[PDB]
Amino acid sequence: ASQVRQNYHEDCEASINKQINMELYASYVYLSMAYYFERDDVALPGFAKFFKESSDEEREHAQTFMKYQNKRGGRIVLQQIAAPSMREWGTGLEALQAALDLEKQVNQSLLELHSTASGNNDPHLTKLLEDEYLEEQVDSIKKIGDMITKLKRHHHHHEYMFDKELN
Amino acid sequence: ASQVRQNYHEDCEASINKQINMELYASYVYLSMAYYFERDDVALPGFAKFFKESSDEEREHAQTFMKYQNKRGGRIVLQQIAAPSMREWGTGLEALQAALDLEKQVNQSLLELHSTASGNNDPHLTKLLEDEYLEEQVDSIKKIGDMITKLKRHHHHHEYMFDKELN
Amino acid sequence: ASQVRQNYHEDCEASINKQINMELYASYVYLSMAYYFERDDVALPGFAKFFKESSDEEREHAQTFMKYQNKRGGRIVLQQIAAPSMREWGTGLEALQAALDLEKQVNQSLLELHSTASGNNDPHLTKLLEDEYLEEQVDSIKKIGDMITKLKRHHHHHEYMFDKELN
Amino acid sequence: ASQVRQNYHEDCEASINKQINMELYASYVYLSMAYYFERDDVALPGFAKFFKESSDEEREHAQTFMKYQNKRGGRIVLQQIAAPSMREWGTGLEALQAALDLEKQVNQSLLELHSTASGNNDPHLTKLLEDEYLEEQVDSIKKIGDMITKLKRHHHHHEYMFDKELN
Amino acid sequence: ASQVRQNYHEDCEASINKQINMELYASYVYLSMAYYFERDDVALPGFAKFFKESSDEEREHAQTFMKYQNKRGGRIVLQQIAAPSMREWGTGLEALQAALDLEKQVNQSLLELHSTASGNNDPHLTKLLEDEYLEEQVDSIKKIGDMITKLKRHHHHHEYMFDKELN
Amino acid sequence: ASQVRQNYHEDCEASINKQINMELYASYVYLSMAYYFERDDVALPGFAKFFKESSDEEREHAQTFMKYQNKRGGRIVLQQIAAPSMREWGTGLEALQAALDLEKQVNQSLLELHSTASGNNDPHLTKLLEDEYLEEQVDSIKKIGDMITKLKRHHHHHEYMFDKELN
Ligand SMILES: [Fe+3]
Ligand SMILES: [Fe+3]
Ligand SMILES: [Fe+3]
Ligand SMILES: [Fe+3]
Ligand SMILES: [Fe+3]
Ligand SMILES: [Fe+3]
Ligand code: NI
Ligand code: NI
Ligand code: NI
Ligand code: NI
Ligand code: NI
Repeated sequence: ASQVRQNYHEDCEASINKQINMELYASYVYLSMAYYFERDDVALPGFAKFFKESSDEEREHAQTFMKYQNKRGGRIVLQQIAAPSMREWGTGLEALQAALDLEKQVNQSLLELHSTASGNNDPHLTKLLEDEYLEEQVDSIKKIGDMITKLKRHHHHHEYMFDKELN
Repeated sequence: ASQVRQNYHEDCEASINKQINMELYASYVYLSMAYYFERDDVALPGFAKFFKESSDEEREHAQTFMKYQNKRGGRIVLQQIAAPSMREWGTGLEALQAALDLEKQVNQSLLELHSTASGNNDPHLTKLLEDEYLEEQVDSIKKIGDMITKLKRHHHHHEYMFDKELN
Repeated sequence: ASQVRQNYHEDCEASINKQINMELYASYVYLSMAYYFERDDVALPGFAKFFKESSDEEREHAQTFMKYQNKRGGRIVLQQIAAPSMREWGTGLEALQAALDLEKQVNQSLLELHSTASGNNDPHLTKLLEDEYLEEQVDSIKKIGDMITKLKRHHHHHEYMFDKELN
Repeated sequence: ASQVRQNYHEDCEASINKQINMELYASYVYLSMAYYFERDDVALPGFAKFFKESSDEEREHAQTFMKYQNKRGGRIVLQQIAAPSMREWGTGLEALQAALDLEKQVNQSLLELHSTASGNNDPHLTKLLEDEYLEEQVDSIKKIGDMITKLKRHHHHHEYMFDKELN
Repeated sequence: ASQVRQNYHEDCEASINKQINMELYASYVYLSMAYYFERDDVALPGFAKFFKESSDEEREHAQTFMKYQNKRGGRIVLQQIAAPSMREWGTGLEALQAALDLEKQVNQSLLELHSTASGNNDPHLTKLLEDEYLEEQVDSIKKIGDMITKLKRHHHHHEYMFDKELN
Repeated sequence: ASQVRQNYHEDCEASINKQINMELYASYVYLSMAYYFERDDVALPGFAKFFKESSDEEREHAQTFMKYQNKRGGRIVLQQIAAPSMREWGTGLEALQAALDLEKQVNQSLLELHSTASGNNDPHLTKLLEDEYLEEQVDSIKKIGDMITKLKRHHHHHEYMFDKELN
């Protein structure tokens, strides 16, 4: 097949492609939140900046996978990008909680993919998953947990303040 | 309705969401091309750079329409980003010609959107389109226009030289 | 008539004079709000500074219409500038809702002046309105919208904190 | 009344409000003059700049009195600003001659305001009038008088050259 | 036709070619004027510089339309440029008065070109005319009108001094 | 006649006017070639830039003859400037061969104008031609000669590579 392919189980190839789809999806969800917090009846510019940056991050995570698909000799197969789970994410706190669930869903995929790599004996791919994904994931789950706990005090005045620290 | 809405027809609100979806789809297609030209058996960096920047432009375009939705009081309704036409894009000349076609398609939409805004008497929305999309569209079409003319000379040696000046 | 006059219908020359008055009127309201929020039983330097900038901007928007009148061969007719009806504006939130209302009035007049310009096939005047008035108006309307949503969060303690991040 | 008021007779307070209104009227006259001298059938940029500056001067003198009213514990009451006498100011020499009489008019009211101030033994407010208003007024009257004798000389050629160093 | 053409009615295309030819004719007239004012029996370097600049201005306006014709997919067809009316332009005031009528002439054709553009629903080409041609034209007509009234005053001494600050 | 005129035969004054036309004609050909090589079905920015510089240079060579006419006491007579016969110039190689032919025409006229100058014992005019025209002409002719020999090497692929080293 490919002149570069060496020790790349087609099960791993297919899991990178499905994982490329998910980072684009999470990129799309954070892009909804980012601009939801810029509506004139929401106006939380800190939550908007926080989710814009995550939307760009997740789109970079998908591109690192695409670069990797080629490095190892696989063929990128892009599926559809599902519409985000909501249109209106509610308060900042509700927004963060969907992100916390969404971050952990990506973690359970990334940990399943690492299990696929470890089983087909791919150390290059376990190296990629640990150094460029599993670390960032556990870090961004922790950052949000801190945020969620800080934002739980009901109050709208308390949220406008915590917003000022995200800017 | 929202506090800020004035002279903003609901037909226009709905076209701007249609347009956000086309812009994001166009960004998806140029991301497909971009990394298709980074495959080991394609190996054209100059082309891959061009479609990477095109895919950022289109993503930048769709965000300016989302800022616009919120600017006017409209409400972003995000839909599914369909998967690209193809997964393999051919020679650079075939991808260029595919880019020219998608650029002229998006231009039809932007000109259709303009007539919808003239019809409803939204001069703020026609000024958005004239100053930020129709100029970028016509310019981009002519740039792709020239590139197809320089790249039609057969040879793959001509493609590799031309590639080295996109780079 | 005028050596420079060309394609300038008299119903546009008169809408520009009425508009120069209206801009001078809005300038006068923001001036009254500006020093109202500097009284010692009010003491809101962020609101005061905001409405001070807005008086200045609404004055310069009047002087741009006067430069334009002279530029086309028109003849400026200045009339009396009304005092605001109610100079006791209340809280910063009640003053902003009056700002939003007034900012939407001026937009309405500026849009009519444009429909007057388009019906007389004056592409110079429709361009003056699109660039220098309709854009600032929708922006100002959206920025005030955000402020009101933020400010209604009730408490004077919220207004004080909101005021400090307006300075 | 107020918690800052001390030795601020209400006849003083009333005749600051009156003076605010006069200063804004003068700002209006000079602004009328300023843009008159930019008519294409007048075309003296020196006088235009001169009166455009006096318009700013006088609007600032109004705000200094508005600041003073709050600083003392009186309440600002703004009034309708009258439209200027003319909206066609004639030659440059006539316009100066009008301005001289308006600056002599504003001087008379500032001396009356001072008389009211002393009779009521308000040394704070006579210092304000002497340092901020009465002294601008005499050099302003002397500057305008110097210009009038410089310009007396008939000729449009001599007004064109005077206008060159006013610029 | 072309591979870039989209929404470019051929009546627009024809009346850009016509306009190219008009702009080059104006470049020629002002160039005639420019070097006339350097005859040793005329000797006004201010007017020479002024029209020598307008000659450059207008030649650039031609090339912007030639660029526009290629950008849109029409074909440039150049025509013989007519010789100027005079080759002896008289006094400075007469030359301005000729220029005013030529700039008013070029304005009439640009508005017609705009009318053709809108009737055909080409928003790309009306934006071009408004941002690049119609607005240069009004200040140009206003600049030339200001000069004419400044120069009306008989005297060769007064033309010699006007000429000094045109330089 | 003229206060400055001295040793300027009328048959030289007329050859200079005919030459000012011819230079304006050559300027017009290079302008047409310049934007011809910018059409999207041609796409040669090196040739376009070359012939753009050559239009500009042939225009300034016209303005130097006009300065000279005035310098000697002559009287500029401007006539119509012909359009090129064929604006579809073909390949860059066919356009250059037409450039060489035209550049040799102007040399021929410039040499005749010199023989006219020498026969009338006008050492000023023969010096103007030797320094400012005959030198640039032989240089331009030789530079184009080199280009043609290089360009005829047939292939469009050679022309594209040649064009890039002309930019
Ligand atoms: Fe991720
Ligand atoms: Fe786009
Ligand atoms: Fe305004
Ligand atoms: Fe004053
Ligand atoms: Fe022009
Ligand atoms: Fe030449
Ligand atoms: Ni608090
Ligand atoms: Ni509480
Ligand atoms: Ni005299
Ligand atoms: Ni004199
Ligand atoms: Ni070969």
